[PDB]
Amino acid sequence: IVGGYTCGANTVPYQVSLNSGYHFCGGSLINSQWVVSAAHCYKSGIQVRLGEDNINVVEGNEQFISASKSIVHPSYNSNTLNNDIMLIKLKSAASLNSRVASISLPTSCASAGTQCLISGWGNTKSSGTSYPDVLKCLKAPILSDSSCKSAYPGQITSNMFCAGYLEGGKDSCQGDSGGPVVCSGKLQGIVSWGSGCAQKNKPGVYTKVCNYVSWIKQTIASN
Ligand SMILES: *[O-]C1=C(C2=[C][C]=[C][C]=[C]2)[C]=[C][C]=C1C1=NC2=[C]C(C([N])=[N+])=C(Cl)[C]=C2[N]1
Ligand SMILES: [Ca+2]
Ligand SMILES: [Cl-]
Repeated sequence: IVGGYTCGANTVPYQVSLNSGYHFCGGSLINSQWVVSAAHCYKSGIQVRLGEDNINVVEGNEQFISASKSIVHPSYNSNTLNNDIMLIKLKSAASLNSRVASISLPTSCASAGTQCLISGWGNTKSSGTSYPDVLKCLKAPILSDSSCKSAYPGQITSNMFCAGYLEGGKDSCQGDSGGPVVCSGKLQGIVSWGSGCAQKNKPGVYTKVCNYVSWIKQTIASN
């Protein structure tokens, strides 16, 4: 997260770190046994780390659980990143409490101007790499479809939306991918891609979760 602030330990109880010996992507807990992340964060040997704040120190509240299976969306297109969503089932259910809680799936899509909270352990520099130890937060609004398409002509599908600041300076970045964009307490986006980080007129693009609720529910119900 570039230009964001320290969330404060466990104030984002649904945030998870996907770990394969280092933190590589974020995710969101949606029930005690499933996490939603982005398709391009897929890999084998994933350990989901819940209740984290400093990812380099065991401070207490952490729950480390192995993924039993990862389900990348069947129509995921690695070239366009269209349908960039993945569900991860945990080997055992997580013990939920105040520090580890799930976030709700939306019932409707959000409108432009909605203010949302984006978090993660991704890079904090737009020019260079500086990864933080604790979780960072950023409040950012959803942009209009016209501004998003004007910024990324030909690359935005109906399963994507832009959120951010066109002036640059504040944005999500590498390491944040797969994590949550929460608006009014509902998970509305998944950090997916963008041109650089915090560059002027190049906001972040997020997977539009409202378009996948039936798919998430049907898939969870059959697995
Ligand atoms: O997410 C990544 C990755 C990556 C993806 C999956 C596993 C390991 C690494 C590599 C390089 C860049 C990114 C990335 N940059 C970036 C920028 C923005 C942005 N400008 N807002 C967003 Cl939303 C998402 C990502 N991911
Ligand atoms: Ca820790
Ligand atoms: Cl277009």
